[PDB]
Amino acid sequence: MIKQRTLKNIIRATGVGLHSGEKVYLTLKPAPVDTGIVFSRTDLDPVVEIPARAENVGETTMSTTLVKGDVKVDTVEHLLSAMAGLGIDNAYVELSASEVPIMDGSAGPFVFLIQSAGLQEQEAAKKFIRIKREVSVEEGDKRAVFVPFDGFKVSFEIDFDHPVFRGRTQQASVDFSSTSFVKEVSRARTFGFMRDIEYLRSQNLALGGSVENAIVVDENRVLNEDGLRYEDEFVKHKILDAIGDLYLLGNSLIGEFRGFKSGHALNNQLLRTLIADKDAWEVVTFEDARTAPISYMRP
Ligand SMILES: C[C@@](O)(C(F)F)[C@H](NC(=O)c1ccc(C#CC#CC2CC2)cc1)C(=O)NO
Ligand SMILES: [Zn+2]
Repeated sequence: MIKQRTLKNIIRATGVGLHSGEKVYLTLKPAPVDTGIVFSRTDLDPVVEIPARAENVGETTMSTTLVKGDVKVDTVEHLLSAMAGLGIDNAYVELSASEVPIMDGSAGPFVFLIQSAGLQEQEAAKKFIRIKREVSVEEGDKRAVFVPFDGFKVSFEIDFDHPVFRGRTQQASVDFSSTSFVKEVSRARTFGFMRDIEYLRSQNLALGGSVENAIVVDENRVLNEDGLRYEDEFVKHKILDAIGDLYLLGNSLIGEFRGFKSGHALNNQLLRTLIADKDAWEVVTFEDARTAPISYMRP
């Protein structure tokens, strides 16, 4: 039996918002069975809770944002990617400000803090969304597609005409029957281009960004003096983002995702189209883990 998982102990962390530049205190807490991931703005009275679900996604221009009325929770995809890769079904995410801390720009710090606290399996079947039919959305030259697949794999292809990508292709495929999310995906940092940052800051965006929490690229080079963690770190973060955006479905996926220059906006459009086309998916459990198409590491 593949059981639901929550946190064994609370996780506490402080950081800065990538776009707001605000200092934020973060607390992850255990949650009962079938709670899902629920964000909670504890700086407000009364506290405002936003379930990390596709129906609550607001603006998506920079990062994935959850909204409830006039209240927002910004930049959720990196923490949600850590949630998905670790198999965490239920948790409360308390924040003292509107944006999740960026940490080092990747999901690595979140993954380490969670695994240091430990996970707790719960006495209930883990629910999966199994893709039954192909579902694709396009807009312009961008495309995102779900494909039936007995497992979970993610492929992505970006097409930048930038010298930092000169040499090789900008494509990567990850199949978690062999790829380690922790070792090969979680540490890929977000990236920004120096030409955009001065404009972004003019619009009160990317205010917390620096070489401490992002790969900074000029017209030719990565400016971080210590370089990259992966040779293909850029596309690996696109895969990291997709895994986090996909977890807004509320359950782990049994299927294949393929992204072609897709972003947070098209990712959410794919989820909304999938959810609406109930012929294309179903909820499944596995009463015997030994016959499941996926497996999780020990809690
Ligand atoms: C990677 C992706 O482009 C992805 F969408 F492709 C997207 N990155 C961003 O938005 C983004 C990342 C970093 C900065 C920055 C800074 C700085 C600085 C100091 C030196 C002046 C700005 C924007 C993402 O990860 N969204 O979730
Ligand atoms: Zn990102």
